[PDB]
Amino acid sequence: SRILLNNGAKMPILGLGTWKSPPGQVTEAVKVAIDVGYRHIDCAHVYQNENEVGVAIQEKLREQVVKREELFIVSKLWCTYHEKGLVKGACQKTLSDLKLDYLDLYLIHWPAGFKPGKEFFPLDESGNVVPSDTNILDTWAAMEELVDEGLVKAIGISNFNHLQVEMILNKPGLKYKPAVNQIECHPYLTQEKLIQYCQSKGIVVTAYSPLGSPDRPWAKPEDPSLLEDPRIKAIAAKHNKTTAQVLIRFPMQRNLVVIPKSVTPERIAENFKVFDFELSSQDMTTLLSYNRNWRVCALLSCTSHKDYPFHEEF
Ligand SMILES: NC(=O)c1ccc[n+]([C@@H]2O[C@H](COP(=O)([O-])OP(=O)(O)OC[C@H]3O[C@@H](n4cnc5c(N)ncnc54)[C@H](OP(=O)(O)O)[C@@H]3O)[C@@H](O)[C@H]2O)c1
Ligand SMILES: O=C(O)Cc1nn(Cc2nc3cc(C(F)(F)F)ccc3s2)c(=O)c2ccccc12
Repeated sequence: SRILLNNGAKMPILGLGTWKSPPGQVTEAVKVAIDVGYRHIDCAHVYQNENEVGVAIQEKLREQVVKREELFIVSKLWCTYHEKGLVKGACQKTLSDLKLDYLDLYLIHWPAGFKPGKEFFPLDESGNVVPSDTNILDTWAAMEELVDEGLVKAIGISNFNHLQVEMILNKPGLKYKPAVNQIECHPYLTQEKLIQYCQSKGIVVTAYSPLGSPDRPWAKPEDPSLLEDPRIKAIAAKHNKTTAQVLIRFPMQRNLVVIPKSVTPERIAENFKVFDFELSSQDMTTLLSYNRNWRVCALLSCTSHKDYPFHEEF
């Protein structure tokens, strides 16, 4: 149920996603998740609900349902806080909202820095994102400091391409290697080269949007839909499992961590019932065959940012 990281800690391979979970619904979602066995929650300041996740964790610690050490809480540094002088503050805001005294894992959410300010997506008058003059290595150095101060137990990255990961690995005077790279991954974006790269470097990969993020705010009717894919439905029926369970089990069998999101109590429970079956070799082969290099998360207004990750092949 857990994978070993480079800091010696164990990370649950199944966690609960919280992007697009509205504040109060998310408090109940986390309480239910904890009750049915989730021990990893994936959070972010930019999801605007960390206080409400915090409420849930606090209450279940209080109810004596779980201990803090049994939980694996992840959050992420948003793009507008990449300046070295803003990182600790950003982390401490997350810690305050989550009502925690440490995070198990803290990620650089995206490799690009954005102009500091109240707005999470600062745009100019023609709709281009406004970058900041920050770079990956300086931001990484600031993340390292959080480990040395005890605010976070591990640090890692998200939406980094292999060249961007290499920049960190090859930093002279590197203090901590990235523990995790959290990237989009599902049957329509199978990430074979980046996953190979990362695993060969002892970096654990977490798959986000494993169900294809049907609630993403920029979905178009014509877009491919994983949960509705009749080929995957047929694989699921064969196992007497739902399509969602097949989609969650798939990355587990590639030695990935996976973080499906739900605020629907029955689905929260359903998505955790994935340790009692196995996809076969043919199933695995078939699911990888559906790759189309189709991305849920890739914001158009950021495509000219110096650090845009997805111009590179991988
Ligand atoms: N690091 C990054 O840049 C990044 C980017 C995107 C996502 N992520 C993380 O990854 C998580 C997962 O990605 P995601 O939120 O994009 O989408 P996802 O987990 O692929 O899909 C969530 C959508 O699927 C629905 N759903 C969940 N379980 C279902 C089931 N059993 N049957 C049918 N529908 C189901 C949910 O509906 P209800 O909630 O209404 O039940 C919601 O609409 C996020 O929440 C976030 O924590 C990280
Ligand atoms: O962020 C999430 O967890 C999900 C996520 N994804 N996207 C697509 C993005 N594409 C990006 C590209 C860059 C870039 F690095 F390329 F500049 C930087 C930042 C982004 S946000 C969003 O637009 C978004 C908006 C609010 C909350 C979460 C998200």
